[PDB]
Amino acid sequence: CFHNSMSAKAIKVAARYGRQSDVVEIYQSILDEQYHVNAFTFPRYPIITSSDEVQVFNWGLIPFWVRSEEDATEIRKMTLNARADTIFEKPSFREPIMKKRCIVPSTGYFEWRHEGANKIPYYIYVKDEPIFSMAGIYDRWLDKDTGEEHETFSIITTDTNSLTDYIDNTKHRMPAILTQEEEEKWLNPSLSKAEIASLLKPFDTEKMDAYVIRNDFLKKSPNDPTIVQRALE
Repeated sequence: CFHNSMSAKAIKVAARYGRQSDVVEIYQSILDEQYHVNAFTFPRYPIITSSDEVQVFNWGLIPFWVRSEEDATEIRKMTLNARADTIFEKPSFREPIMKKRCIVPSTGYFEWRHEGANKIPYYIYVKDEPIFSMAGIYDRWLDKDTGEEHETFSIITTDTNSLTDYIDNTKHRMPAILTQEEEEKWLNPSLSKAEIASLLKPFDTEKMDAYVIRNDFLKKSPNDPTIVQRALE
């Protein structure tokens, strides 16, 4: 949800979706092997769109209608995720889900289970799917006062399943994961409201897995492979 993982090379992400790597290759130094992608830094990230070229957008959706950059700063913090159940209604997301859907690639993500004052970190991934796809939306915003054009995205969330419900026992949210067979369909401009909604559901718990990692992962450089090392036993 707010802590993602992208342990693969950028060009490998392009290959995984059968798309061109020209753009992602340019920014490989900042995109390659990011074992921990912190949403709160509003980072650049590989994004799959209907385009033949993998795109690079910033995490934290800034709606096209925002009038001031000062406001864009605050709104950005509230749009790192987008709830599936009201996505067709909210002003920040109602136009992008119909016109600007995208895939947010991932190699897994982090969540903490609470119990007492203890925060236990988990690494959650999809079985036998090195790189899986999370449903997302993006938007473009022109800063009136800066002239700067921004392209940003949000990850869509859904209700939990057996596994994610035990791990995320305080918010009960999990990203909307798309199966491989729904990837290109999700990106079809012809999808109707019902069809889009139908693709946003909790993933099959049996296809996922997770394990407890180390609390100190948060203190490591984003490209440190040991970020996913299991708890020191």
